[PDB]
Amino acid sequence: FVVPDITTRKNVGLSHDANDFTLPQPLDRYSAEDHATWATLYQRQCKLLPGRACDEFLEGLERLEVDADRVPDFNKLNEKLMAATGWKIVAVPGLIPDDVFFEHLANRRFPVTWWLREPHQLDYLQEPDVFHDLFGHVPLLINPVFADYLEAYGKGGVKAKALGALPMLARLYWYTVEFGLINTPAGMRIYGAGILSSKSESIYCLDSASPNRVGFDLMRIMNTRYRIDTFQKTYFVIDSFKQLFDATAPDFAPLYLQLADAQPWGAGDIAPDDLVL
Ligand SMILES: N[C@@H](Cc1ccccc1)C(=O)O
Ligand SMILES: [Co+2]
Ligand SMILES: [Co+2]
Repeated sequence: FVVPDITTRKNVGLSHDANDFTLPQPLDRYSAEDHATWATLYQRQCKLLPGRACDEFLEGLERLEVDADRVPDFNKLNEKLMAATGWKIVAVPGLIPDDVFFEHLANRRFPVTWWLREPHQLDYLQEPDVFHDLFGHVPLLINPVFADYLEAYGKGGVKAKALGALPMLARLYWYTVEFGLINTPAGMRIYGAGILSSKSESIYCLDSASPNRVGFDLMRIMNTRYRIDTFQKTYFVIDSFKQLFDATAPDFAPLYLQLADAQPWGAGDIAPDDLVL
């Protein structure tokens, strides 16, 4: 009744560092099928995302020379990424402990799951994979304000861990880095990686009247649950990456303590103070 999960299967014969969870990218393990899956996913998103993704995202794909036709060589991408904002990507086996993830970000390393979904999982994979982590997350690292936000978020891990507040930080990450929307004069656009790599959440999040699109509010967000197994019911909207960086700059310690005994909002709740857009 129990079978090895995709993370376990993909990593057989491989190792990882016991402290930081990294390994050299195993290039020999990508089959022709992997490159074809990558090319299909990349083509699909590049057709769907113009006028949906924020323009910075599309520019990042191009400036970083993210390969269209094969899984990218992480070292090669790093040459461009390092020159831009002093970040690099590191390969990891899949999901890693929160404190290790934060320590990477604090040091301007972005952890990327090395392996790719199988063609049968083309439409959707639950686990992060190299398409979601690299295509979805990495292009916005060219934006210096976004990159500074990620670094600051990483640095925030130490205080959060010490206060038992990692789930509150996780909610902020989920509702920004993973599933954030950004308002523009041309209309709302997408910056969250979990939407940018998705087959159809990119359509729903902008085109459907169903989800609630709520103005960013730090306390609301850190008090809001999310689910990992369907489309989001609430998206939070920033006005700029600068607004995001500034709103998250103050001391979170009093915010964590006030939220500690609070009843969190459900993934589909509208709070009394929400700016609903
Ligand atoms: N300002 C937060 C750190 C942080 C920065 C950016 C994003 C998330 C958290 C703190 O006091 O710990
Ligand atoms: Co292990
Ligand atoms: Co992600």
